[PDB]
Amino acid sequence: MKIGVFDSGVGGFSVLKSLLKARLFDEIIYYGDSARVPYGTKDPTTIKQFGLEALDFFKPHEIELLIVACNTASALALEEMQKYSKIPIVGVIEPSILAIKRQVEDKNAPILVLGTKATIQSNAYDNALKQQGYLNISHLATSLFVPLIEESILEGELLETCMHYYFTPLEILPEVIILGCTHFPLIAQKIEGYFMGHFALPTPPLLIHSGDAIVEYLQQKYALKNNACTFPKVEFHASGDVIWLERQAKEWLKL
Amino acid sequence: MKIGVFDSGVGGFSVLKSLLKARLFDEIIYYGDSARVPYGTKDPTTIKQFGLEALDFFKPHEIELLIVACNTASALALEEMQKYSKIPIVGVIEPSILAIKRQVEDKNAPILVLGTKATIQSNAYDNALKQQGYLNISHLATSLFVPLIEESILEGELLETCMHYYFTPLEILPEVIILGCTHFPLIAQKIEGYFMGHFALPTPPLLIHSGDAIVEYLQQKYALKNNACTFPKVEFHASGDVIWLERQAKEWLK
Ligand SMILES: OC1CN(C2=Nc3ccccc3C(c3ccccc3)=N[C@@H]2c2cccs2)C1
Ligand SMILES: N[C@H](CCC(=O)O)C(=O)O
Ligand SMILES: N[C@H](CCC(=O)O)C(=O)O
Repeated sequence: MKIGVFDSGVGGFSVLKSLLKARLFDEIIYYGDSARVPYGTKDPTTIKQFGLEALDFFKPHEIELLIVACNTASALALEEMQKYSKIPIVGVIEPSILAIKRQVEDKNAPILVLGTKATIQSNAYDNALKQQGYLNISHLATSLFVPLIEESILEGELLETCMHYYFTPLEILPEVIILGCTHFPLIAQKIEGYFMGHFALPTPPLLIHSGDAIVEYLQQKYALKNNACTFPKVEFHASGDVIWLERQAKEWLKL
Repeated sequence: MKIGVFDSGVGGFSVLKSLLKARLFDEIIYYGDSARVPYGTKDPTTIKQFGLEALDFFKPHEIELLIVACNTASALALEEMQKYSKIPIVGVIEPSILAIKRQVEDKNAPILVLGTKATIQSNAYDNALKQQGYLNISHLATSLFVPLIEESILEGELLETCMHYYFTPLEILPEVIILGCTHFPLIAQKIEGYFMGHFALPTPPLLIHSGDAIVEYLQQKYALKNNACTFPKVEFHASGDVIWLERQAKEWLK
């Protein structure tokens, strides 16, 4: 099975890491729009067009399924992309809602959604959660986490201060935190550590990882493919420098 | 005179602000490539291609001069753009060198260049300064200042921590700091304050503002008096949502 994975840049590698572990797909065509990243700071019209242009990229590749690894593109462009695609397109938002339903029994559990400005502005998560009966949802655009993570600021005073900046105004302590952005898994332990330290919690809030949630969805849509692939072929493509993009895979994938 | 101003996004508004104050031009066409910003985190070939495409944008506008307000495009793309342009293109690097020549008599004065990653890696400032005999040049890509400033984080603990992050390893106290990025004028006083606080200075280092340096250059080159329109015709264009761009202009120009 040959698939595509689309992201604004290298963030999509956090989804790719999950995909690789699932051993579902024999061939993966990765495309990161690294000339135009970030998407999260930009507007619905721009991101929609970016999503359609991604469809054009994948045409000659004869993929069977397209994964939109980007939470921003999932929130803003997925519906438009599905309108103009014959293949299934799967984004990272809906599978996370499904993961919530499996992991969060109490409809009143406080859930906090973290994402880019565009993702949070869309209310994609809030709407889908409300539709599933969840009553206690907060959201926060933790925009600066993205550039910090791009700069490998994954610990230390600057990361702590940035987390404190965004989290300090929170009205409700979350029991569940959705990592609604490709980059956030890289600081998941730090986020857990923030809440435990600041609120004297012996264990952290439950974190939802977009890559693991999409994998859980795919593992049952393509059940015949579980553990099918001994070692996948992966092609790396970028609109920016493709060596720059591929170079980052080692870190993100823990190669 | 009708001119164009090119930037990656809204940062160019710090140059536009200088330009408007100087009353040099009757008409200004501003274009911010806000669908693709930042340029600073990307590679030379991509940035060069961005610069070439910006020329296409201005073609129907029949401008007489193109200003490249972006320090990143100036450092990486200016030479390529000039190669494909029939009109003069002026960037923000060379005018700042000329300002330093005027203002910094001591060739061994410690100069610190701040810029995006791409700008700093290009060594465009270092090379130009060495060419003019300056011997004591330091450089620092203060990359995260850009997103902080985009988010209007112009004060407080986050900014202070970020400045500390970049400035603490410095072994030479600068006499001159080049604000080698469109965004940096918006934290100029905070940068001044950091060095005075942390290095125990009665006076801050001299800060070189790219917008002010290009104004000085343009007046001399075109023999301009500060007597064009107080309120010129200004058009705003963007590759992203132009309403979003203009909304920000209102904040940066104030
Ligand atoms: O190296 C680091 C520097 N950097 C970024 N800086 C800029 C520069 C101009 C406009 C936007 C951004 C944002 C951003 C701005 C405001 C709020 C949130 C983000 N993130 C990019 C990014 C580049 C790649 C991913 S994010 C990455
Ligand atoms: N891939 C984006 C993060 C980087 C960007 O803003 O493009 C997301 O998951 O929201
Ligand atoms: N205009 C850019 C800053 C924003 C960007 O990285 O594109 C510069 O002056 O370097």
